[PDB]
Amino acid sequence: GTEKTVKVIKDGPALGLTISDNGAGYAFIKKIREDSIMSRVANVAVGDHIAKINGTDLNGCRHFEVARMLKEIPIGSEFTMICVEPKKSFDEI
Repeated sequence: GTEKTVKVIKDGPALGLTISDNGAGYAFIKKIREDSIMSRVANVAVGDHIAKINGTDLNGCRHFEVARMLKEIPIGSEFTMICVEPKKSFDEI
């Protein structure tokens, strides 16, 4: 899948993400709340898998572990997140 670097300022206590996992692989973004920090990030989308946060490998991690890592980031801090897009249909025209 297409790998993307997301660099974000956590300016308040909530990023706007809903994340889940299916019991294996990576946690993924299930929802991005309208008018949120993450809705304003140009290159993150519903369906993306969260591969790393701040260089930490999150392969195999449950959504509660990934969520804890995002929640713990102090307000006012920048953070980086590596997201991987799933392979879905498209058209070239």
